[PDB]
Amino acid sequence: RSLLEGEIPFPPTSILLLLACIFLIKILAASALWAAAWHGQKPGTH
Repeated sequence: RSLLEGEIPFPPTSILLLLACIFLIKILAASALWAAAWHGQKPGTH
């Protein structure tokens, strides 16, 4: 008896997913650039 799993989500939803995406890429990107620069910006060793 777990009716909580058989209920449909309210028809609104998709816009919420878009908000998640903006949060996601914003983190994964900013952290990465901050790292490589913090060691050396534009490293040489060509």
